[PDB]
Amino acid sequence: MANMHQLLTELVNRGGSDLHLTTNSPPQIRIDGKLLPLDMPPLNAVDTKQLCYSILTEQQKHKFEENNELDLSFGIKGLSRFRGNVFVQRGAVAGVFRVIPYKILSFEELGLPPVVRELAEKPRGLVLVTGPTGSGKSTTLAAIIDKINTDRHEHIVTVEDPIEYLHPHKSCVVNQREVGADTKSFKNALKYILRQDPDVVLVGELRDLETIEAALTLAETGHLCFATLHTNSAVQTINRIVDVFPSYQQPQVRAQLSFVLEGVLSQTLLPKASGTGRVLAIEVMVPNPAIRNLIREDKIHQIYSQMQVGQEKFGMMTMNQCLYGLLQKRHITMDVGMGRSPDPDELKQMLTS
Amino acid sequence: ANMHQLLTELVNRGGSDLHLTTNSPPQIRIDGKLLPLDMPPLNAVDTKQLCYSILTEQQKHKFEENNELDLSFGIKGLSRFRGNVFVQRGAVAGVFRVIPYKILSFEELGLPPVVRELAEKPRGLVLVTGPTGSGKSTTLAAIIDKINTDRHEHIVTVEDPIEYLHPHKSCVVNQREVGADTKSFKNALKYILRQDPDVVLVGELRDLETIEAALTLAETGHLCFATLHTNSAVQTINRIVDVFPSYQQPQVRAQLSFVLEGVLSQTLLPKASGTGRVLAIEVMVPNPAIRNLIREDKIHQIYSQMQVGQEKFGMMTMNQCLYGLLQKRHITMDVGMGRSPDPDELKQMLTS
Amino acid sequence: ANMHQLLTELVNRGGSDLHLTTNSPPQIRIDGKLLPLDMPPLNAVDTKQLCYSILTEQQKHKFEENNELDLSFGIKGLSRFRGNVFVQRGAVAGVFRVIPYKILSFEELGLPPVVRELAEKPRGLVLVTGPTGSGKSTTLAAIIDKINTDRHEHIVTVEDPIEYLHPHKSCVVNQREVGADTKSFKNALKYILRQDPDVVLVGELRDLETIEAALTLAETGHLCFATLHTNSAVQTINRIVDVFPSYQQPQVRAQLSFVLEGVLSQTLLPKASGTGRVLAIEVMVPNPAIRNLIREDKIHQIYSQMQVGQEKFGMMTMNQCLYGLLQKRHITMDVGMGRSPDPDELKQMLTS
Amino acid sequence: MANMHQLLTELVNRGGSDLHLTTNSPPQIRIDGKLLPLDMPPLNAVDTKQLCYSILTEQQKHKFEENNELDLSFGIKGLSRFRGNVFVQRGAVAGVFRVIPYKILSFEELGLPPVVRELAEKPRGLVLVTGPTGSGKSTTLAAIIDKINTDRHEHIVTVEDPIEYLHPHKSCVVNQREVGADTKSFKNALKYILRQDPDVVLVGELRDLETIEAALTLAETGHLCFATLHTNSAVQTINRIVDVFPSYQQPQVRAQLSFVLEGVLSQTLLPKASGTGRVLAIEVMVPNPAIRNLIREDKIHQIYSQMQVGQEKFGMMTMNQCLYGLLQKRHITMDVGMGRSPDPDELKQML
Amino acid sequence: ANMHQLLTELVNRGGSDLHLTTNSPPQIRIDGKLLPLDMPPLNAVDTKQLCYSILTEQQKHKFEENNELDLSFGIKGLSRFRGNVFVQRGAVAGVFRVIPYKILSFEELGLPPVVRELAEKPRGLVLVTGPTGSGKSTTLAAIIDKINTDRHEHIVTVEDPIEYLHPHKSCVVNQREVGADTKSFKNALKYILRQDPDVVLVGELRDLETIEAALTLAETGHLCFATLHTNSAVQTINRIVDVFPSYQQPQVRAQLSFVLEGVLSQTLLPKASGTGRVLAIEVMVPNPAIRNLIREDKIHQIYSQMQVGQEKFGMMTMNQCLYGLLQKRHITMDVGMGRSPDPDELKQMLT
Ligand SMILES: Nc1ncnc2c1ncn2[C@@H]1O[C@H](COP(=O)(O)OP(=O)(O)NP(=O)(O)O)[C@@H](O)[C@H]1O
Ligand SMILES: Nc1ncnc2c1ncn2[C@@H]1O[C@H](COP(=O)(O)OP(=O)(O)NP(=O)(O)O)[C@@H](O)[C@H]1O
Ligand SMILES: Nc1ncnc2c1ncn2[C@@H]1O[C@H](COP(=O)(O)OP(=O)(O)NP(=O)(O)O)[C@@H](O)[C@H]1O
Ligand SMILES: Nc1ncnc2c1ncn2[C@@H]1O[C@H](COP(=O)(O)OP(=O)(O)O)[C@@H](O)[C@H]1O
Ligand SMILES: Nc1ncnc2c1ncn2[C@@H]1O[C@H](COP(=O)(O)OP(=O)(O)O)[C@@H](O)[C@H]1O
Ligand SMILES: [Mg+2]
Ligand SMILES: [Mg+2]
Ligand SMILES: [Mg+2]
Repeated sequence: MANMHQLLTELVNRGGSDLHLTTNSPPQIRIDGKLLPLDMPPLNAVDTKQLCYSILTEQQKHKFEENNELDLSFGIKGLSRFRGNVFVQRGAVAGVFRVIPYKILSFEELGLPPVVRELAEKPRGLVLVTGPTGSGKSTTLAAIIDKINTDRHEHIVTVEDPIEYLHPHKSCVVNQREVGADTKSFKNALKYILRQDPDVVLVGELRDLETIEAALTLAETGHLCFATLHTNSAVQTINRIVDVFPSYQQPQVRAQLSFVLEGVLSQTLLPKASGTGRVLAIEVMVPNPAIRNLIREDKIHQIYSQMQVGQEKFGMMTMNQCLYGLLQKRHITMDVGMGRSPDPDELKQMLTS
Repeated sequence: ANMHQLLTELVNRGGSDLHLTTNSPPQIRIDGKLLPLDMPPLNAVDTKQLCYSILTEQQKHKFEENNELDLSFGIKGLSRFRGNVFVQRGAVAGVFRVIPYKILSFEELGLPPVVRELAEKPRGLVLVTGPTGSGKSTTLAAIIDKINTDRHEHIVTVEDPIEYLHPHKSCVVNQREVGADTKSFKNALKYILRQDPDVVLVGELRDLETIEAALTLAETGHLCFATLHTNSAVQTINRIVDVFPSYQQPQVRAQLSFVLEGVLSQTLLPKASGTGRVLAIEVMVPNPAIRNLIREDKIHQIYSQMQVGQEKFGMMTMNQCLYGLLQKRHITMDVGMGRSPDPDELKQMLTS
Repeated sequence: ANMHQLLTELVNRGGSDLHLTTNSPPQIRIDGKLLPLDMPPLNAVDTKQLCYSILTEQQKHKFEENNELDLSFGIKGLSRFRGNVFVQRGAVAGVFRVIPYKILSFEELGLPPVVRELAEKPRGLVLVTGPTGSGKSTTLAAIIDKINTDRHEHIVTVEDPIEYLHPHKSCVVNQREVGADTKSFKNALKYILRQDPDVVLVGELRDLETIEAALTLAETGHLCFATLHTNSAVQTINRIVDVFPSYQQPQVRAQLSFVLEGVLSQTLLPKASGTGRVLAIEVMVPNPAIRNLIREDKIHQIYSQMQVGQEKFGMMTMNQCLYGLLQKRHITMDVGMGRSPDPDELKQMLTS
Repeated sequence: MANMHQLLTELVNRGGSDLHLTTNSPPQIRIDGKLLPLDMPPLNAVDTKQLCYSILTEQQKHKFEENNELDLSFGIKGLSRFRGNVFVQRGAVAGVFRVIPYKILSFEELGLPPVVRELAEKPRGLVLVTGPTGSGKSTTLAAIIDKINTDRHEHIVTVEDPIEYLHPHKSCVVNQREVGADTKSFKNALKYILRQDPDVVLVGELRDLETIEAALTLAETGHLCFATLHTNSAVQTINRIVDVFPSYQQPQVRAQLSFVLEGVLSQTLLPKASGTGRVLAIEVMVPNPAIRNLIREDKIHQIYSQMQVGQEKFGMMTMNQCLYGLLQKRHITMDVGMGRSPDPDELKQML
Repeated sequence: ANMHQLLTELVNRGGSDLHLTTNSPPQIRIDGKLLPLDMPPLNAVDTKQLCYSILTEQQKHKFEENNELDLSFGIKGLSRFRGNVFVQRGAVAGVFRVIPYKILSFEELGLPPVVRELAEKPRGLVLVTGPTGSGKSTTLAAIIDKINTDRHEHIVTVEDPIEYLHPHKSCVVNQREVGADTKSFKNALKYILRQDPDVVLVGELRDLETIEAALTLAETGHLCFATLHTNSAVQTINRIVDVFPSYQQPQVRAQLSFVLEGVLSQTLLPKASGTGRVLAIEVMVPNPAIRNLIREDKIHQIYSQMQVGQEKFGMMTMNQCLYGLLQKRHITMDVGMGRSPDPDELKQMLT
């Protein structure tokens, strides 16, 4: 099965995020979100079965044959880490493999503004990095955590399902817990995380009420907490967070957020104007006293207006302001910027200004 | 095989359904009316062997476990079929429906242009609802054929059973049949997020767990397709919200207000010509006002927004659709009035 | 075997039910009233051996597991039977109901011509209601036999248990028994729409889910038959609407106003001769006015429309039927007045 | 083993309802509701244990020793039936035994008015006999069922927990199912009762919503259904029945009750002025069209006013009218009549 | 044989509580303050053997199962005691209270006459509430002693553990201790209705099941006593209703409106004399208006009815009781104002 080795090598070499193997199609690779077939014959059921089975242990093979489903992770030394999923479709084996890179890119390499660098220096509070799946959230978080590891002498604990970016010890002590192996669940890790003397905590996705309450507790007890959401803007993120709670407990949730919130980042990856790379578009909200009052008063919407005027002082930036800058530097096309702008008339006005 | 010849005769005679049951010969529905084939009447041995001849072992044990079975299967070079096997008077019986190999286009199916714009949506939840056999699977197959044609993305479907097949075009299309490819809807949804999908078809919203999985998919940056047996957009939204406990409904309403991108409610009416059947469809496309009504739990008043969203968003109430079908003489006046949820409004449209 | 002779005596004497229990001789219900047979009283050994003699081993173990058992069985050349076996005072007891092989005609049953016109309806909901043993299943079997004779369509029945048998005539007739052919009414209704039916018998309207299934069937182009234990058309309509939550009653009323094609409410009265029984039936056939009253929630006033739909539509109130039965001397004056829902109206009709 | 026989014989002979055996007290017998100690020495733990164990099987003995609780029923031939409960208190055995008589008294012997006799002739519907525990409800129901058994050629089925009064076949076929032995539960008996070709059904206590739905279904499908409640008046009974259902389903419950209700009896037993007998006080509501309308319109309370004026036409009688009659005949004392009257001002006005 | 001497010394010096724990000698609370006995400090062997010396084997295994145990026990010829055994720093510890053989009377306890009229009620639910050690069991024991004295009825109590003992007077009194006589509150309530009771004490309303059982008992013609840790009648009613799911609260409110006969809310205050304690008690006796407020879910406004029901029904808010105790110089001004739930109302009444 030296074909799996060559297929995964091409996946790495061409900068693909995911490799897809299924019957009646050639192997296909996702690059910056878009699928490309490899110049190979289409696979049959024999091909897909032999190829997917070639990277499994006997226990994992029997587990797949017992369930027609299998999640796993594996490494190719000197090449990359991978997340694998094996399943069955149309009576035949299919497989998907996701890249977990060895190298974390820097802030400047990722296109992140200096305000993110100042956020990596925050001593305590809740910082949220949000966006849709595969919008660069884990990569940005890994860059911030790598900066903390480099600059501070503190204890960083991450809880991940699964562990993606690895952070070997630099000046910090870094402990990384994988759900389903190192710890039973997010709930159990968060149940014991406060007794483990942390300073900085990564909690992963805000998957349930319990994890949300844990993040509010972390931000209230003197820690810097990182979490993700799949929301697309700062205002949408705050409303989503508040509205998951029963109406009687939303006052407390709003007060907690008004006290502890230190930053909201909402990312999305857009195709570059060149047609091959992708560029990060990011909305940055850094709370000032006015925004904290709007949070306490339940006037969430008006926060967007504060972001429109917080450019010079705090490095704040609405999504439309970022799309404007990406458009003037010719990094994205006009169609992509307009097609994704949350308010096209504002972007038009900025383009006329 | 005998089954091969029976299904070949079904195809050759332009029949819509083949019926196999004891003490009758095989019968075929032609133009709505049953006709017996010139064959001896079947006994229980005949019906059981014939129906079992097109089942897998897993499907056989499922039928023997439940005395019910829905399934689909193909005869290469001939056609696909949807089968239902059941038990009556202590003996096996079966019904078999034709599923053509060639999928019709949006314009051939009578679907308005807003459905074509829905096939281009990048993320969100799109619901196609209506009673059983109201064209829901056919509309979704047309939409999925459009995504497959136009996008370079990963489409995964979970079906019980797989009906329309979507061979790879520009997309990678994976189709999982419950009871063979995957253990259940729950298991497929348990692993679907780890499979790098972009567009997902989840089938019928059969339980609370599946609804929560679909909300998670639609919230995490994917375009999710699902079906319900509701008859209108408002009825669909109320049905979706009301299945949850009262304390968790606020979040469900917030999720729907955020992720909803379209609601289609279909029904099939006999055409005025006598040969076709025509799709009547209610289309709701959420605007900021509708999303607010959803958050405020003012669901009913959404129908009023649909009454005025014709020019701006391509929206259309069921009565507006029956009216358009009536002015073009596609349906009779009796069918349009007999099916209109508000006959006085349609009357007013005729006075206008 | 003794049981063969007991059931033969039950058939020969025109009894409806045979009762077997300890410390009493076998007893037969004739025209509603019990009669002991000229035999010694049974003991626990007698009742247990007799009831067990007509059970399979699986059924015996089920009875011993639950102290309850429903079943149906046939005696070739004699009759079908519905059996119930239970336990009382620590001993076995059993009841057995006659299911005749021959279905009587409309004219033999005393059913008016409007019922014959109802057997020709292409789609909709037709309800046959009344108390237990009021002739509902027999009327439904006559209607279904008429459809089987006249149409080339697919009839599916769901029964607990199967009572009247309908061998294929011009139709394909499939009959599913709950607890053997299908797990439940809910499961049969879950798959019945995927079985290409034209006419459906669903049995008793036992819960809301079955009601929604019947409304869906009647709205999707099918003719649906069901029973209720209500005693009048108005009482039936109110009962159907009032089982739903207040917020969904508007929809239920609109559905009923669209799909309802007939309501029959039966009761069996002793004949004046003392030997036969005569059917008294209230017939409601919806006209546009009644459909409007249904949509406007003015249900009671429907009785007034039935009072005047005699000449035009063949409609008939229960009191009008008792009046006709009284003038033809089919029933006594005491029975007609004693059963009339409004004795002053019947008096006025008698003075007219 | 020969002490229990004498104690139960004494229980029967003195007309007591229950015998109580517990440590540091002599045996005590409930007569007309009040406990009387027998002229015997007080029992110790050895006495109570041996005496209670004397009427148990080995299976029942080990079941009691496994759980410190035991319910059972048993018969003494030629004497009576009994319901027994054995339990443990203060580390010692205790026991209670309730009488189940072989003989059913007549309507006239029980003090029941003729309207009850006309209720035993009702061909269909729901008839409710209510009152507190031990207020004569099972005895009245047994008398009515014995009347149906005597007069009709129909099928009577009873579901009981446990079976109390026994109805041997007369002109009817009578089947009696005991919960826990003959049938698994009220739910199972009602799951199969409609397939057992009944005409008259006794369902016992209205334990839950499911049993209520079963009784309404039985009443609306052409059967005469008997049930009990522990309410104290017709109005209170109707309100309790309606109020147990969710608000959205109460319209249907009120419509069903308005259609099927044929009678409500609310009983209580009062000490006779003589000091030795007890007398039945009974409230009788028989629905007329006006009352059925009040039921449909949710105007339940005003039904009491109809009962005040339905005396001559239907044999109706409020509780206060019954107490007034009992007081005029000096069957009860003034203190008992006033102390149990639901409206003392009305009774004062009538007097 | 050391425990006997330690409890004897506890009794002789008039101490209220005995405390035994490791690394300290035995300590006795005298006039509220701890005094160590002139004995060597206990080790873990000492404390475990001493505490285990007054436990049954069942109670020992329950303690080893839970590291907690509440119980009561007697020393013949001496006294009863309430014990709590627990674990601290890996070692056994124990606390022991005196339970006197003589039950005080209503007048000796400071209970108003309405409580005496409550001891005569024929049926219903009577609640005596307040925090732990507010006199609830003592008040209940006084009421039960009054019923035992005055009635010829059957009293059954279920207790965890049994506190006051009620020897038979004119009633038959059976007392079941959870964990010895009966498996659980649930099992006792499973069989209590088959034991022919008239008056029942059910202990703490520990869960929803016990609440439903108490409501069934109260509606089936029995007088039911129970406790809660609420501090007022309004708070008690709201606490009882709000435990149930929203859909069942209508039925619970209807049941309470029908069966409730009294709500008693107690607390013990230091006497102005410095040596006695005085009972402060809020008394709610339902009238038709209060029952309507219960049915209509207007619970709060019930307090206003208590404010005006003093002359007619013997009703009394907590503030009115504190006002009376202050006028009689039974309590100090600081104690009354400090414990009053509404100091502004008490100030207006006083001044
Ligand atoms: N600023 C960026 N510029 C270019 N590529 C990026 C950037 N950030 C992330 N990526 C790349 O694009 C892919 C995004 O993957 P990832 O960062 O893990 O998204 P994600 O939000 O964590 N998805 P998920 O955890 O499943 O919800 C990765 O393969 C990165 O290599
Ligand atoms: N019009 C009629 N005239 C005379 N006899 C009839 C008539 N209709 C039915 N019967 C007879 O009277 C009996 C009625 O039984 P059936 O028709 O099954 O009532 P049912 O409503 O179906 N009872 P159930 O299913 O238990 O609710 C049958 O034995 C028939 O033979
Ligand atoms: N009208 C009556 N007059 C005098 N005594 C009566 C009368 N009715 C019943 N009794 C007697 O008083 C006792 C009442 O017992 P019973 O009739 O079983 O009450 P109950 O309502 O059925 N109790 P329960 O089943 O536990 O809720 C019986 O022992 C009867 O003998
Ligand atoms: N717009 C349409 N116009 C005419 N016929 C249609 C249309 N859509 C579907 N059909 C056909 O009517 C039947 C509906 O079947 P189907 O779409 O599978 O219903 P279901 O919603 O239960 O999946 C099929 O035969 C289908 O080919
Ligand atoms: N009215 C009262 N007046 C004075 N002392 C009382 C009064 N009631 C109880 N006590 C005493 O205070 C303590 C209360 O104990 P107890 O009644 O058992 O509290 P609980 O409510 O937790 O069961 C006991 O020592 C008791 O003797
Ligand atoms: Mg990630
Ligand atoms: Mg029938
Ligand atoms: Mg009874």
